[PDB]
Amino acid sequence: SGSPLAQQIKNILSLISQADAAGRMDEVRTLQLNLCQLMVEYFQQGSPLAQQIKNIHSFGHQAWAAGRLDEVLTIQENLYQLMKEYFQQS
Ligand SMILES: [Zn+2]
Repeated sequence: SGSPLAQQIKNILSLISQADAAGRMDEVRTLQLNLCQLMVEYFQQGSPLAQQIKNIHSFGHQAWAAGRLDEVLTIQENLYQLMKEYFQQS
C-alpha cells in the first residue's frame, strides 16, 4: 500500500463515476479492470474494513469465474461502497 497507489485508486474510482454518468460503457469495463489490479496491489499482505475489502474482492472473483452475474453485481455494490469509504472518494 502507499499514497501514490491510493491516489490512483481514487482517480480510477472518480473516472468510473464519471464514465458511468456519461454512458461510456466500454471505458467503464476497462476502468473496472484497472481497479481490480490496483486493489490486488494495494491490499497485498489491516483494519477490519481492509480485511473485508480483501474478502469481498476474493468472493467477487469466485462469482465472476462461475459467470454468476447476479452475485457479481451485488458483490460489486458492496465492494465499491467499502472502497469509497476506505479511500474517501464519493
Ligand atoms: Zn478483481
